[PDB]
Amino acid sequence: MVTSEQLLFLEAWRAVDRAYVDKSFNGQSWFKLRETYLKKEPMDRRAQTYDAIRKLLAVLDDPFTRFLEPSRLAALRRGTAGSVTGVGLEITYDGGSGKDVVVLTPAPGGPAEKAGARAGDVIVTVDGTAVKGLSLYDVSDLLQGEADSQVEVVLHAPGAPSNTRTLQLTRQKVTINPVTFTTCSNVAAAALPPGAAKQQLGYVRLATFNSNTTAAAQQAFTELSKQGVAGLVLDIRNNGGGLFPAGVNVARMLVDRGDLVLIADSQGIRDIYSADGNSIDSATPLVVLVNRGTASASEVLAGALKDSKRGLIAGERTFGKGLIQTVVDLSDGSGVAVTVARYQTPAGVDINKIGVSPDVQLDPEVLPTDLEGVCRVLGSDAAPRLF
Repeated sequence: MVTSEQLLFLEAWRAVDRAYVDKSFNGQSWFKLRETYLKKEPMDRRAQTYDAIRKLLAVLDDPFTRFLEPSRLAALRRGTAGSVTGVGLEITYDGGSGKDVVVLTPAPGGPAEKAGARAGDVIVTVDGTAVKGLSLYDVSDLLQGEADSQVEVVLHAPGAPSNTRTLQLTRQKVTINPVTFTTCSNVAAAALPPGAAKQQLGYVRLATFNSNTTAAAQQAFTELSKQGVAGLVLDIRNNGGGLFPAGVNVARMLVDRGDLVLIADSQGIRDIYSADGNSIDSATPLVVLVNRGTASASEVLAGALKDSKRGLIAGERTFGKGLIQTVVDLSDGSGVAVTVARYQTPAGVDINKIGVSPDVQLDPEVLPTDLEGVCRVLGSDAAPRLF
């Protein structure tokens, strides 16, 4: 009893049937839905088939698992770093039923940031258009405009739905500097590891994972190692993640041996990344600063450092953003955006759920990120007890 529509619809259910990270399918029977859908859903034109697929998708309750019509799967292939400007915002969906779009993290030194926008903030409206239930690609499309434009954005601090802040922001192309680093001298007793033969700390700010990150980090650890600093301070607060291989890369710069990250699903581990025995410094004491703005590849890195005992985790519990998606192409040029995998720390911890918890519960905001500032605080009498 075959149709062109049914076939397409089945490709879409299959993709999912076969790739979805959770084989309990939001506790639905994926196979029975198939039946139900072929039976009760109108698939007389492709448009209708598209709708049924969409419907089908939503039962899952995974905002990252979405259908892509051929236009977006074009528009989406590569290209938005270009002549397209935004407001230094990095967005994602909320905690439980995350209908909500939140600021993952605001681009450091970005117009949104320099305006009061913080990690955890809920995005209420962009230009008057509510954003709940909306795609990220869609939301980005509202955020995006051109150079010199403006856009008003209304947020609210998490849990404070009334606590509403409106932000009129000026569109600017925002490059995030991957890394910053310095040596801090005359560091205060309280912030120095226990065995410190020298009142120096190497501080490294690692703000994002990108194409430049690896080279910039190699630089920092190299130089700092040379300086013979007493301890290391890796600050990955408010760092959304980004390039995963860059995360491994840095992890392999500090960890000489051991697993770093596990990639798993419903069914068990799919992949594993381990150290290569090539670190830069596997020996200087290291404290890693994190906060709730630490996500994804930055959390992978946190868990690697932690589970390896390479370093202490200081600050506050990270994002809990551990899902990996992908796009499965349909025969007619459309696509299915699906979560196919999840990150786990070497110890078996599920990133997505739990997040990476600190060893040294600290008051995360203690340190600034600007260099001068950072050393001062560290040289202060009130310096934080990092280790």
